[PDB]
Amino acid sequence: LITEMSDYDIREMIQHKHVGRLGYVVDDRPIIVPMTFRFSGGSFYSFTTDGQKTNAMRKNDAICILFDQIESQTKWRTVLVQGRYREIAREDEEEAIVRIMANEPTWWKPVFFRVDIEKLSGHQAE
Amino acid sequence: LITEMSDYDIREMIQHKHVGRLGYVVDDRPIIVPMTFRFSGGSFYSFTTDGQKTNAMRKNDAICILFDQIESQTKWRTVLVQGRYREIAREDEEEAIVRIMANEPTWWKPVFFRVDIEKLSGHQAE
Ligand SMILES: [Cl-]
Ligand SMILES: [Cl-]
Ligand SMILES: [Cl-]
Ligand SMILES: [Cl-]
Repeated sequence: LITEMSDYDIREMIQHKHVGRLGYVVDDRPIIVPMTFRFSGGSFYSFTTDGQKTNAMRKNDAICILFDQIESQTKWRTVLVQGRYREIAREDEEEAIVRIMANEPTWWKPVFFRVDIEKLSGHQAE
Repeated sequence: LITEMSDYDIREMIQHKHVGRLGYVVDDRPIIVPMTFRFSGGSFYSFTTDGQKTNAMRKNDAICILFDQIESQTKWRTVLVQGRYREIAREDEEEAIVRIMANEPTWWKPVFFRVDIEKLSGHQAE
């Protein structure tokens, strides 16, 4: 049985699950890469030192992030964020860095970016 | 430090990591969904009962699968499969089911499919 996750459980997942899997499109083909994200002010913040990822997402800014907690084949939770790559300007990197780090529970030339949310969905199976 | 994974470690991962994250494209936007796969005869076999996934991949058969083993921010292994959705015909479902199940280590209307490999890459960080 697959049901919709409550907003509370979606929120717990996207506040507390550091690692997400980022999807982007190159030449009409999907690529997935694990990244660590911080949800702050309704967007997800991250960075990459991989110029190929940066370039890909500049040319096609339609991206997603999967967060999931998979216990078994029949016990799992998934949250999909669909949105847009928005690259952080040099002038705004210190803001991005503080948003990323400020009051995080866990312990920790990049190009910083955020993911603005166009659709957020969450489901679970018990 | 990010290096290329050996073929042996790539092989260990794609033989033994049941859960992968599937990427596909709808209307130029990426979607990611966790699925369980079996690598057999150079392709990855799976199935879905979700008609929306099936329909999406029929219209754009360019897909990928990420397998990963993430220990920390700096200790991880990733294998990306880029390939094509190839839907299994009714006549071939029993073959698909046996390939999926036959001599698997672990314990376990669908539409069966396989993912034929066009690029396989694997990297790790220590
Ligand atoms: Cl990252
Ligand atoms: Cl910002
Ligand atoms: Cl599955
Ligand atoms: Cl087949």
